[PDB]
Amino acid sequence: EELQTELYEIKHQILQTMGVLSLQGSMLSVGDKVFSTNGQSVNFDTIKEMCTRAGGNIAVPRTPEENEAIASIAKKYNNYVYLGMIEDQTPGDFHYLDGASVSYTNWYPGEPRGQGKEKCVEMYTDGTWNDRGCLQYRLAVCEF
Amino acid sequence: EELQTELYEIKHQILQTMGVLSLQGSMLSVGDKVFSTNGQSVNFDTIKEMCTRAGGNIAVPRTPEENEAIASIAKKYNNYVYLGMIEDQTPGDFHYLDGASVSYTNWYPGEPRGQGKEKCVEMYTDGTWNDRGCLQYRLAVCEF
Amino acid sequence: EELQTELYEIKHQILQTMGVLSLQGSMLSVGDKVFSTNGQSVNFDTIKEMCTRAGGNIAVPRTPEENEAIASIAKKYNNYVYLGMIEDQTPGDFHYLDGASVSYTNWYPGEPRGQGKEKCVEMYTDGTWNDRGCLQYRLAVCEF
Ligand SMILES: [Ca+2]
Ligand SMILES: [Ca+2]
Ligand SMILES: [Ca+2]
Repeated sequence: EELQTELYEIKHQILQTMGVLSLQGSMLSVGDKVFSTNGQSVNFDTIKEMCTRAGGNIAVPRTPEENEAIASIAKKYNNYVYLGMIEDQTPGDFHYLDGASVSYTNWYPGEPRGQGKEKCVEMYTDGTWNDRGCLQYRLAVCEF
Repeated sequence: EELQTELYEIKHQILQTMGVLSLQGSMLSVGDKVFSTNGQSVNFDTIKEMCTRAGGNIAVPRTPEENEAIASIAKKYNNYVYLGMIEDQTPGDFHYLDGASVSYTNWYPGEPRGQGKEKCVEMYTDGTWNDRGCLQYRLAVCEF
Repeated sequence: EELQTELYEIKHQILQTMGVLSLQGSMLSVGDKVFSTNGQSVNFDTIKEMCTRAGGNIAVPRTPEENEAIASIAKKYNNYVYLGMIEDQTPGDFHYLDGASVSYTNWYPGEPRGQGKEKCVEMYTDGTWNDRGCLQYRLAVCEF
């Protein structure tokens, strides 16, 4: 009886706080995922660290819509973004950080291809991907 | 049994996040309404768009307290604010965006009055209102 | 049946908003406490006011971990922080704002000591404390 009311007020309040964050441009909601960046441009590992420290994970799009969302953040900060995936042993193949193998992909024509073992994946401001070193300075985007 | 505890922790956490946003000056709470602006000064339609895109609606005070809250944001950013209301067909009469007719009002002495059909409503930094064109650049304030 | 799902989505959402705030560096979570500052440097009373106005209270560490958390904020803004405690009648003794007597302490060697009745407590960027006047300009840190 009380529950119903409380759940309502709680939901309203969460929507309000998320509404404020969205309006401030501090986050992007896409389905159940929330993307956000603190505007910093660091290398891969550094990014992984920050995201996990905030309670999240380095972003990785698993659908065209998620991909576009990250691309808009890349565009907004005019910088490339490191994605949550790395090249397996057998070149040309990449996997999600946990271990699963990349499902959705948006490689720029001709990619993946490059000199290097265990390469990272950066996203161009147009959304397409490119594989390369993990020591560049990329916009740190996280997903929660 | 578990519920009671969880609801408590959830409420605490929401209060914390709202407390942080309030302290940062990112929002103002007045009753069940939360007001917020991203500091941008755009015309009416533009404002409507932004607010709805964030999951909210262009602000509209329905009580002296709500009115003052928006006025403080107008004062803080030293800019006038477009309110969520527009002039009906029969001049001098305004309605809430949905359709209902404006209830609470705080017109500046002598207002409303002006050359124009379907005019917008701006709030002066002192809180009083004035009706005029919808193409000026006003502080975008939303309510959630 | 529905509850279980809703509680889950609600928890997820709260974690997301807190994750965004953490990533933006707007807050620090330590156990059930959340610390945050709006970067302002004001005197004691002023600080008390701001925190309560935001729905919180001037920060006070009650454990080494809380202490370090506030110290990191002090370090980040390169400014000393006023803590939530004041000297009792009998010099050398301090109490929490409510009234309870200070439990955890991290005085800088030789402290507390100084000319003054009812003194405040500032935290050095290294985390140790020092008692002195309440009219200095210190970083306003709140806990929620
Ligand atoms: Ca490549
Ligand atoms: Ca007028
Ligand atoms: Ca002293």
